[PDB]
Parts: sequence; structure tokens; C-alpha cells
Amino acid sequence: MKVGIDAGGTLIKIVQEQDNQRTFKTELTKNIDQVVEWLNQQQIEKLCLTGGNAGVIAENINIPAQIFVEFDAASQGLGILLKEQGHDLADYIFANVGTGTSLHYFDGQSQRRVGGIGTGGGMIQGLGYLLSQITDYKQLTDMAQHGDRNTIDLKVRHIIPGDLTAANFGHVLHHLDADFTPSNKLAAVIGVVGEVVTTMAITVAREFKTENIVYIGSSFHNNALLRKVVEDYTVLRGCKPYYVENGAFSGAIGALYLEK
Amino acid sequence: MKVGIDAGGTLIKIVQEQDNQRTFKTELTKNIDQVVEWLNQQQIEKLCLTGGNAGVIAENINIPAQIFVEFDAASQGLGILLKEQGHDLADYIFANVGTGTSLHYFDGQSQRRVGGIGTGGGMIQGLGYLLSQITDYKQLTDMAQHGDRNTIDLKVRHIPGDLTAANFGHVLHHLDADFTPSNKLAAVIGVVGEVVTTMAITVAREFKTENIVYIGSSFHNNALLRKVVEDYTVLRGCKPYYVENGAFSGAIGALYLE
Ligand SMILES: Nc1ncnc2c1ncn2[C@@H]1O[C@H](COP(=O)(O)OP(=O)(O)NP(=O)(O)O)[C@@H](O)[C@H]1O
Ligand SMILES: Nc1ncnc2c1ncn2[C@@H]1O[C@H](COP(=O)(O)OP(=O)(O)NP(=O)(O)O)[C@@H](O)[C@H]1O
Ligand SMILES: [Mg+2]
Ligand SMILES: [Mg+2]
Repeated sequence: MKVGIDAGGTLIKIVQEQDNQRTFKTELTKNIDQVVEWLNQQQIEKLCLTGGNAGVIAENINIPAQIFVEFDAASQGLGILLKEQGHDLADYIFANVGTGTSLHYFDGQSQRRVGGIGTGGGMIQGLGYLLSQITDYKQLTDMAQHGDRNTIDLKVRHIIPGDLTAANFGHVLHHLDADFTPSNKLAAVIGVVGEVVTTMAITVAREFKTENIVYIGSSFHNNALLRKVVEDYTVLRGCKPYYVENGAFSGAIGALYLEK
Repeated sequence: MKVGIDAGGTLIKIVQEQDNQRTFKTELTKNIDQVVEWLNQQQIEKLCLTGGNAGVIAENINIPAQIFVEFDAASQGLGILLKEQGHDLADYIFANVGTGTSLHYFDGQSQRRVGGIGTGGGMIQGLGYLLSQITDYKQLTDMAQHGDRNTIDLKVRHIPGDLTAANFGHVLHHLDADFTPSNKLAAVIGVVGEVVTTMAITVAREFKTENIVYIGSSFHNNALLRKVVEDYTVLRGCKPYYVENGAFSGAIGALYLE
């Protein structure tokens, strides 16, 4: 088999390919040593790595490894997944919502980083923990799904489509009578992260004259709400959103594809 | 006397221009009736309004007032506040950090809105409350001035060093709980200031200008927020500009769009 790995600061994404069948696997970066042991007890044709922790895995294994720069790997992997899923875009902005968020413009041939921002999955987890004391990712995200943001966010609807948020968390001081439940607070956290990401995305989309915006990154994992927030807001701000199944593995898949 | 008022959704900013001496005053929008009561019992040579609640004031006062578009009023007033305070700029992006945040590109002639985001003073108050149960504004902002964001935010250094790789991204690695009300509130202010700067920085590049001016009542009694935006703006490659009384840009502008 062939193995493509994207070892990020939070999650390690692994793509195993064999007999024209690829398996996706995700492990926490805190358990990177476990990924190392797993690799050594495996017979591998080619190992391709990317991500900030590629080196940590490389210097502790017993076979050579081809390492690639993450932005180009992600870009290549994403292009492959898009085509496999029926999308044929001439150009687009792709936002990799990982620990933080990186924005890239793909002109149809190559990618270039055009922006980044501290709002992403790490904030969802971090701020999410501060507001609910929940550390388990699945528990955190599951809970957020059924939350109501109306008593927390101030929208145009309350005071440009009425669906636009005028101020995130700007309604709180108007509902001190309300029950700011864990579910509601988390939904608002996801709301602001999603909206900020989208607002940055549609801004660069306008700048680089593309109306297509592709969303990837593990932050969407087990979080339907985040995806809904971004897709909807993207439409509202006038661009076309595209979610990619297993898009979080764009880097791992791209790395494998780039092997020489 | 001449009076310029920017009646926003949260704060009513009032500027009084004597012969050539101006005084500033802020009141809560919830007490707009008091502002009207006040105005009627006043002798005003000229009253100019702007902001979403201008209409409420206009139809309840006993004298005819002129109402202006907030974007143009702010631009006009800001441009005056700059020229006065010595800033002569060929162009710039100005960020109005009010309840929410509005982004404008002034091309040297006029302004044009190029962006808007929900992160601003409303979030500071709302998320601030959810993290400290503090309702009083002065109290909330004061408490945040002395906080340390190091155990809360994940920085590039933790992995341009002082850049933030993930707001609140360090929280799970410091669950020891040195998450004092002050450190939390400071982190709330940090992400708001950074998101605003990032957006400003991006549209500044899109519209080819190295200048970014920051105004808004959100900066009131919050030196941390001003410091956050000014420092981050440097890191992203542009030059920041802060104007004293900049939150009164609209009020001032309304009196000068004559
Ligand atoms: N099992 C999981 N555990 C924790 N976080 C998860 C999990 N699944 C998804 N996530 C979320 O996904 C985010 C990580 O996204 P990801 O695209 O993997 O970034 P990364 O590669 O680790 N970081 P970077 O190196 O900065 O590119 C986390 O911050 C979570 O919000
Ligand atoms: N005394 C105060 N009380 C409440 N908020 C204050 C006060 N001083 C400053 N602020 C902050 O200032 C923000 C309001 O900024 P401001 O520029 O006045 O917006 P606005 O004009 O009311 N909004 P908009 O209707 O959207 O134009 C609040 O959300 C607070 O963060
Ligand atoms: Mg990554
Ligand atoms: Mg305002």
C-alpha cells in the first residue's frame, strides 16, 4: 500500500491506498507516537508526508519519506476530490478551516495563500470549553447542534438581507432573563467562527474575482451546524459554497498524489 | 449653537459646536427620550442627525432637523478630524468599530463600504457577559485591561512570532484553569481587535492602500482594544491611525455635509 499523511498541529490525517481503494483515518496529534509505531509495523511501498509535524514522524520511522509543502499538497488533494465529486471549477477560493483558518486563491492551475485568521477549530474548542466546560470534541459539537442563537446574536432582522448578523453575541444584554444554555452558547460560538471565516472568504473571492468558495478542514467534522452556517452565509453574501466530503484529507491525498 | 448627533443602535453621540469650540457627550440609546426632552428645552441654531435612530429624534423634537447618511457623515467627520489632527492621507480604509464593524475605503474623494463583520463592541459586551457575568460596561472593560492571553491563545511563536495562530486555541492545553475573568475578557478583546484588523488589512490590499484608520465607541474605556488593533496592524504590513474623539466622526460629519 501507499500512505499519505497530513500531520497538523491538532489532527493527523492518514490516507491508505491499495488495490484502487483508499481508506481514511484520523488520529490526534497528541498520539503521534502511536502513528509512528503503527507505521513501523506496516509494509509500505511509498510514504508521503505533509503538515507541520511531518518531521516528527519522519525522524522516528524506519523507511524514507517524501515530504511536501502543505499548501500545494492541500491544493492538489482538493482538486482531486472536487473532480471525483462532480465539481468542475475554473477557479475558486478555498478556506482550510483547521486549528486556525488559511485562505487560498486557486486560479485554475496553482494556489497562493491570500489570507489567514485566528478564527477556526481551535477557537470552537477553546472558547467552547470556556463557555461549557466541555473538553470532548464530539460532546462539544453534538451539543451545539440543537442550540438557538436568537437570544444571543443581534441580527439585521432585529434592528443587507435581514438574515445577516449585525453583531455576534450582541443580543445577550437584551435577554438577561433568558437561559443561556450550553447548547445555545456553543451554537453562537460556531456562528461567529463560521461567519468570520465566510466574511474573509467572500472578501478575497471578490478581490480575486471568483464567486466560488471551497471549504475544507477538520473543523466541519461532526459539526453540521458549522457547515450550514458557512454555506448559508456564503450564499447570502453572494458566492457559491462547496463542501467537500473528506476534504480534511486534501493534504494527505495531495501528498500521495505528488509522489515521484 | 450647532448640534450634530449620531444616534446609533446602542450609543447616541452628541457634538455641540459653539462659535468654534466643540464639546462631546454620549448617552445610551435606551434613554433617547431624555435626549429629545433635552433638545426641545434647548436653543439650537442648527441640528444635524445621522445613525439609525435619527428619525426617532427628528419626528419628536420641536425644530426642523437635517438627516444624513451615516456612512457619508462618518467619512466627512473623520476626514475633518484627520486634517485637523495633522493627518494628510491620499487614501485609506477606515474601520468603524461600533456595535458591529463596518469597513470603508476612502479613495481621496469619497467613501465606499467594502466590508462589514459582526465582531465588535456588541460581542465584547455580550461574550464578555457570558464569560464573567459582568453587565456594567466600565466594569467589564476595566477588568479586561490587566489580563494575560498567553494561556488562552495559540501564537505562531508557540508553534511573525506574535501573530495569533488560533484565538482561544491554547485553552485545552492549559486546563489548569488560570482563566481569570480578566484573562478571558482580554482574550475576547484580542479576537475582536484581530478579526477587525485582519479584515481591514485584507481590503486595504484589495484597494491598494497602506493606511487604516480606526474609529468607534468600542474603543471607549478600552485602551487594550486600541493597542491590539494598532500593534496587529503593524504586523500585517500597514500603518494604523487612531483619532481622538473618532467615535464622534458621524456627529461631526453631519454638521459639515452642509
Ligand atoms: N476528533 C477530533 N478531535 C479534536 N478536534 C477535532 C476532531 N475532529 C475534528 N476536529 C476539529 O478540527 C480542528 C482541526 O482541524 P485540522 O484541519 O485537522 O487542523 P490541523 O491540521 O490540526 N492544524 P494546522 O497544522 O494549523 O494546519 C480542531 O481544532 C477541531 O475543531
Ligand atoms: N457607556 C457605554 N455603554 C455601552 N457601551 C459602550 C459605552 N462606551 C462604549 N461602549 C461600547 O461601544 C459600543 C457601541 O459603539 P458605537 O460606535 O456607539 O455603535 P452604535 O453607533 O451604537 N451602532 P450602530 O447602530 O450599528 O451604528 C458598545 O457595543 C460598547 O462596546
Ligand atoms: Mg492542517
Ligand atoms: Mg454607529
